[PDB]
Amino acid sequence: LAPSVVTGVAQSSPLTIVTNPKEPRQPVPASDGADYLKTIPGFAVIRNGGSNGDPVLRGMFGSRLNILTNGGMMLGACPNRMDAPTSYISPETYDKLTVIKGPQTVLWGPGASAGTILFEREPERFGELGSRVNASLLAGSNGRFDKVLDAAAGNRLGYLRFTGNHAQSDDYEDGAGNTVPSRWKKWNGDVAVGWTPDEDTLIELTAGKGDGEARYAGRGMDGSQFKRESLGLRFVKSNVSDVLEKVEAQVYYNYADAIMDNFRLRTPDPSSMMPMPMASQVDRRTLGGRLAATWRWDDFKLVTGVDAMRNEHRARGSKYDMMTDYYTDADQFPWSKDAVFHNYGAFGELTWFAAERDRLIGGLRLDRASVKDYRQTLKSGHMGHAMANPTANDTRADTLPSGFVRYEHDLADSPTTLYAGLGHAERFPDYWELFSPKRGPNGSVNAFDKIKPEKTTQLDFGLQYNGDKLQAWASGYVGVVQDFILFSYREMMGSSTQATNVDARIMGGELGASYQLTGNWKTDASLAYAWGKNSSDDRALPQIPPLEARFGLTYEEGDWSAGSLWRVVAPQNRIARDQGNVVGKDFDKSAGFGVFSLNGAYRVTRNVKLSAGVDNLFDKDYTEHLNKAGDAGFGFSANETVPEPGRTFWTKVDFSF
Ligand SMILES: [Cu+2]
Repeated sequence: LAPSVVTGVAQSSPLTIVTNPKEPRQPVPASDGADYLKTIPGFAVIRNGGSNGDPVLRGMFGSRLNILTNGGMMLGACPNRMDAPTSYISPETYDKLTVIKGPQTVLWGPGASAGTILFEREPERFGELGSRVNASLLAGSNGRFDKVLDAAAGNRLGYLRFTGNHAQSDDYEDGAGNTVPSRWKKWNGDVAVGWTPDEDTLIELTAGKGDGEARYAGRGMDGSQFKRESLGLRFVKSNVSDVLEKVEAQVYYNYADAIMDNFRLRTPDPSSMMPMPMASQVDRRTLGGRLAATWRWDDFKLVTGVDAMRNEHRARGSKYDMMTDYYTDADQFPWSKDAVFHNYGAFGELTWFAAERDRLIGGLRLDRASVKDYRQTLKSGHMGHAMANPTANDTRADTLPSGFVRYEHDLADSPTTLYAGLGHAERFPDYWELFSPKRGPNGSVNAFDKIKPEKTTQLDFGLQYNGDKLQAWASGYVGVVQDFILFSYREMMGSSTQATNVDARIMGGELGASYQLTGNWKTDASLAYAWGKNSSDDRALPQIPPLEARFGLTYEEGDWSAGSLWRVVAPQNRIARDQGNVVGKDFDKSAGFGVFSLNGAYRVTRNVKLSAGVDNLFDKDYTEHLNKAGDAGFGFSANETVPEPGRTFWTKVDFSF
């Protein structure tokens, strides 16, 4: 019951991880959902700068992970992804983080070929009048301050709750003492009044605001705003009937409003392109909903339901007077909408509790996806001159069925669990894969017209051991991807992208173990590996993270613990130069490295606990393979992968009344 700083999370269920995001973590994470995922084998991150990095599971990027917030989808607005759905997540304000790896549920949304990611606040629960409160201040290296506060009130009949937070940091320094252009600033706020007449009933109303900024070393333009709004409603009922157990119906509305410029967080680099002040305001509106009933009756259980979603994108950008010098910011011009996405689907997950020692799970879902191209001109003539968009007001759709079957079995003698499982998944294309690139497949009108859905057929096997003193888990995967969406780069003349559809093989795994040595000594270990190949070009896939290992040693006695952790990462030699995705590209083979860190935590009293840690003790100078290239407007020669941070100190008090 001693405290602890989190250095890793073992696999709880098969293919499932469940962590508490309110616990302190060793490589101390930004106010950002991608960072609270680094602590789970299988997860790399594209560094942009301070925060707001693009998550990556088993080498797969972007929408292939289905990243949810209270069951609802929080989508970004920028066409280059400086606001991935993680950028609007501050995980501290959430109670639970589940991750389902591989395409092994149909319950939570469409076309999660790579994996599923859940951020949940669990409903408040009282009994008599009451009031909880938790708070955490956090301070460390480089002007880093994080406040966070969660607070309830209510009784048997209802409740009210306010989570919020505020975080920020200044430009950090790398291992060679450079100042990396990468501050940030963030705040969130969320009310949640909930009504609970019988103990078999619940409604919940959720309003939220949020905003933030982020300097980006990797790009020629900074986030000076990622405003958010969010309203939503959740309805659930317990035991309608001897068979019908739950009825879950809910709605969400998530609006993302994101200004992005080159003058409010930096001076415009006159040297090359964009020597002009330029803003670009963009927004993204999301409405969607979900309805599911559950039926436990026999050695059997079944979740069937439908859901649907619609989202809308609009953009508008400054113009500069090249000759009189009268900048006119982008808000004085009309919101110019450009894309609309629709989805409707119906799903089912049937579970068979054969024996104690055998389970069977099989899920199916059918989806109907649609998108309309609302852009009338396209900025892509000569010097980007206005051209007639040959897909103006067009609209395509598709009905895309996914499914899976998983077989878990518990060995007779020892606490071991084996599991194999097959799954097939189809994903309609992204905003950024349809609209962002400047060229579609090789002989086409644009990308919207020709890019094809992505079909992934993946095999997921693995095992679990829950010993008295030894815990160990293994998850592996081998699978193939049809019409994998892929980006290609080439040198007003910046760099131009071509999205194509290629055929690709993939395979990898993760594995981990922890051993309880003495009652005070604990050692833990975790390994993570990914492999991917472009089958239709006899070449490796781009942007795959190289082999990675982490070794943990901790000591604890009743009231406190301390620990140290070892991260060693192999070099990536399989690259795909000038091929990547909408945020980034493979260019150069990466260098292995290792980085050591130290943590400790100390429980003062029932209500207050204390931890602190040191990050990258020996101040290693290193950069990670996935990280972007640096602007060269901050001093970045050629394709300089944006460096990691150096040695770093942080401390954090966790209050809990
Ligand atoms: Cu942007």
